[PDB]
Amino acid sequence: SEVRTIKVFTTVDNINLHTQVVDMSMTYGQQFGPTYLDGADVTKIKPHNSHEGKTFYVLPNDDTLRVEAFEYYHTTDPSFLGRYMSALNHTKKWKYPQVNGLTSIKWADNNCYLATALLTLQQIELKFNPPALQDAYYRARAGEAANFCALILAYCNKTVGELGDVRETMSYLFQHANLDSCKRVLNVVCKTCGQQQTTLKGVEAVMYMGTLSYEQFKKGVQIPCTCGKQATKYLVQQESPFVMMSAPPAQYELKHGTFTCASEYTGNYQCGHYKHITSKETLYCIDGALLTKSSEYKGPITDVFYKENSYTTTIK
Ligand SMILES: Cc1ccc(NC2CNC2)cc1C(=O)N[C@H](C)c1cccc(-c2ccc(CN[C@@H]3CCOC3)s2)c1
Ligand SMILES: [Zn+2]
Repeated sequence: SEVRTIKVFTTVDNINLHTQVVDMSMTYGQQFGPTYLDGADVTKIKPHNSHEGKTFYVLPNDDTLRVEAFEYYHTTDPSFLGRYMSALNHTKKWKYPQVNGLTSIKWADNNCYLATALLTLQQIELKFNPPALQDAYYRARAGEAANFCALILAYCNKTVGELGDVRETMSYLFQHANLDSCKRVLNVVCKTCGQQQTTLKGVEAVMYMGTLSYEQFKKGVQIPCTCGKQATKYLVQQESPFVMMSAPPAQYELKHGTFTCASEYTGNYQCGHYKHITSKETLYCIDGALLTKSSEYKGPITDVFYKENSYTTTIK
């Protein structure tokens, strides 16, 4: 039969595009392997006339693409791009509305934990290592968080419609960002066993699991010592742009101006709902596209963020 072809662009980073000639008789999958147009899988679909000019994503099948893919995503997981494209198909459909001057996500596909995380990332200082995140992030701040959310699902290995832990999610994001300059100095004191001082750098220097109160952490928190007689851990020094204090959800009261933002989780383990509370002129509770405003907030808080620069204890 007659041979008909169009020119298109393949890519892995939608930054470097390589001109290709495709045969309409054959499916895209036969010609380039797995292929995706805006997350849409066209691997088993024959080319149309409309497809001409358009940019398709493909798996790296040569050293050039593998090098290009690694530079953009700081990863070599063969499934990665398929998952990022799979998530993207769904994420584009979501509506991201600007709520209180910050981009958020109207609820769908259990996206409540992402919206919450996304609002958090707009309020704190974070330089992502991989250009893929840097780039999607910049656009996410502008009001187009589709790719940023898609990349987050691909990076966090989550499937659309599956709920996720906001702390676990942010832990992954920090692991892929520049926190090398972050430093923490915790002193532990036992009446029996003495004082032991430890230094934490990187993610371990901004996240903490067991209290929501930054001030409590500074005053000191009781922890079980090796001996079996309880000992007190307290914060001696903190160099970081923020800190994340996390604990199992409990009834907490947030006062205006004493924090940056918290994550409220209501419901049972792994099947709850997430709401975002921010401190500005007054307290702001952001639930999807819904916004509530109040002077005082009492709810089951599980994560609190606090902007910080340099802090040193006045203890001893
Ligand atoms: C949503 C989700 C997805 C995946 C995972 N898995 C990964 C963590 N490592 C693997 C966890 C999560 C989770 O539920 N994240 C909340 C903050 C949380 C964290 C810790 C404990 C609890 C609760 C225990 C009992 C409860 C009943 N409800 C309370 C009782 C008082 O107020 C509300 S919640 C919840
Ligand atoms: Zn001890």
